[PDB]
Amino acid sequence: TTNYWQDWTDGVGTVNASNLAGGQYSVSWTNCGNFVVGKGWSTGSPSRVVNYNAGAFSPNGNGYLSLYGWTRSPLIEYYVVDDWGSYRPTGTYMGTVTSDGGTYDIYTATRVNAPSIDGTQTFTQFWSVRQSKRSIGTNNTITFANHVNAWKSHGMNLGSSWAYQIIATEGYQSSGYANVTVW
Repeated sequence: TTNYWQDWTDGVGTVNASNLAGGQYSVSWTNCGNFVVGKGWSTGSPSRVVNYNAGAFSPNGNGYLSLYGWTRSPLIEYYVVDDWGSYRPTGTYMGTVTSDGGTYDIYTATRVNAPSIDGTQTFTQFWSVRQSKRSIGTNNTITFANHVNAWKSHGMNLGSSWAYQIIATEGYQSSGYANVTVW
């Protein structure tokens, strides 16, 4: 089961997040800045099989629902995006990976002197973004090892030092409503 609860916001606008029982959380937001809220594990693993059921995911504007986490050395922010609102995230195309019923475009991107888990840093993002939005309200699996191994094939090697790893609701200058259970 999950061991970790993440409730990060940049403080802009209103973001209310609830650490519910077990692997369940909710978040409502109105005119946010940036936030990342979710449940998962304080130490990520490249072979974790993650399951979730989003009882609701209704961004009004830009929001993502993703497997999400960080590694250090090097500093990498990574995503497996299953759902999004008005904006599909993209970067530099590297290939695709097919896993758990979805086909995902793989992207890289550099973030230069940008906010990170260590303040202002230059770091890299590894993205798997589903080509279509996954169904909401269903029990959904993310077999993360498939993404890790697809990324490796394109030289997107994750750092050796693992930080947290969560199914995350992320908003950018938007409003919305999400309720998600993770296991």
